[PDB]
Amino acid sequence: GAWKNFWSSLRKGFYDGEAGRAIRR
Repeated sequence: GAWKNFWSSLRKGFYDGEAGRAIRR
């Protein structure tokens, strides 16, 4: 058991703004 926390650990960075900033939309 760990992949679960690893999954959310990823979005943790996208929530900062990369979710859109990196999209250059």
